[PDB]
Amino acid sequence: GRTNLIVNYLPQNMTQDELRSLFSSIGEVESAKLIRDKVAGHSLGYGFVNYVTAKDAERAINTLNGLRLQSKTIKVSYA
Repeated sequence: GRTNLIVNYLPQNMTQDELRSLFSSIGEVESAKLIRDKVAGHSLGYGFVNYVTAKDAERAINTLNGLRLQSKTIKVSYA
């Protein structure tokens, strides 16, 4: 049933389109949002990805959790 993911510990320089792309490699992404701070607009290094199907969301966690991007290991879990 769950399709909404939170993705933590993204590199500071990863763009919202790159976040979208990484997750679209697994299946159809309904939406992808990179959270930025409202004062200076810098990435806060986390985002939300919502899949069209629950099966794809589960596949995303299984595939992408723990992926090392630049200096850090990302976490992918249910929102």
